[PDB]
Amino acid sequence: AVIPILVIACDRSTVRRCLDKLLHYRPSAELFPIIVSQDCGHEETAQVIASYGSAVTHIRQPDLSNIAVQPDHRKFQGYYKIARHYRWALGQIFHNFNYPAAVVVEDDLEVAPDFFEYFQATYPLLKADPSLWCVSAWNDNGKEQMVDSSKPELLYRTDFFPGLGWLLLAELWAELEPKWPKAFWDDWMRRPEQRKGRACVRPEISRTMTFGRKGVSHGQFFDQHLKFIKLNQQFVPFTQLDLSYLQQEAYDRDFLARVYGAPQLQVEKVRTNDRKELGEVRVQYTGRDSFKAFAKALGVMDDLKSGVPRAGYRGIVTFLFRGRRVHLAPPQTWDGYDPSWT
Ligand SMILES: CC(=O)N[C@@H]1[C@@H](O)[C@H](O)[C@@H](CO)O[C@@H]1CP(=O)(O)OP(=O)(O)OC[C@H]1O[C@@H](n2ccc(=O)[nH]c2=O)[C@H](O)[C@@H]1O
Ligand SMILES: [Mn+2]
Repeated sequence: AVIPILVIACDRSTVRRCLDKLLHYRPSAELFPIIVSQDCGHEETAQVIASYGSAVTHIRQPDLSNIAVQPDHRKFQGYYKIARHYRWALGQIFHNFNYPAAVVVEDDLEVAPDFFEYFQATYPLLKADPSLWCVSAWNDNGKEQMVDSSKPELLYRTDFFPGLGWLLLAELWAELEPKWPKAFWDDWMRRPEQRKGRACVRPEISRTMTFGRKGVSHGQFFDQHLKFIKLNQQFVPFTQLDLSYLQQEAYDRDFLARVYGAPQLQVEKVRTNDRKELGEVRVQYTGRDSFKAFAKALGVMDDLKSGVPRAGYRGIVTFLFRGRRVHLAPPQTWDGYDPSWT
């Protein structure tokens, strides 16, 4: 199966950093053709992409007109342009080139040495399990002190769509295109009407890292969070590993049994590093306020999209804190997300 890498670009010449790493690590030009879709028309960026010659296929979004935004969105024209470009580019991949799947990579992402190996290994899982709707290279809680460097091979399921280096099947584009939004496509994906209870595979250590401090947005989120996401540098031969543990049946039984079988500790004890003999614990939250309070106390992301926490799975956020494995989890009676948890 051929899995193209669709690179989304606009007006940053640093797309060079992105393409250099993709081309350096690519194991096969035939199995992983690179298609660079460029919006905007920025001449210098176009010349940079063109300089790679036949190593990539350069396509150009055709409609460079301004978009009529709704009354609440005067400040957000750029987000409307991002959504328009995604719809056109994905249409080229799935309707024109007619590929079976694709890995979407924004121009300000640097990939890890095992980026291709990771997607090659997980594609069959995505094809076989309809409860999965994507595979992502991104760990939303992937800061250095929050991940286990001794387990670069460990993967998880997450209900929180991460994007930022992600694989989708042509089958999913068939479902999304007819209702593609005018703006904020990532948060639109995160809504239950789109997600329909499906999960993505995500890693313990991220296979992408963004360097786009300057972009469409204000550098706030980048400066406070994104810049700290660690890029994996230890090559893991995922295609040689047994990933059967990620199938829904196995995961929902074993991973959940692991989380709820682990000893419970009060957040304060985890914070101060008490009871260190307990290498894996559960910190229970019971409502929106306690979730946010406990997430912040332990240094993890505390925002929610449609009621789902960053990297959460059945409400559980899993990470490392001062060397200890911690599962910030709801009571075992959990039965669905509440979008009102904002
Ligand atoms: C870290 C993070 O979560 N970033 C997400 C991004 O993944 C997502 O797609 C976007 C959806 O609203 O929200 C932010 C944007 P954010 O990450 O803040 O901003 P940017 O990198 O500038 O833009 C995202 C992508 O859109 C492209 N672009 C930009 C301007 C334009 O007119 N046309 C165009 O196609 C860029 O080349 C880039 O590939
Ligand atoms: Mn960006």
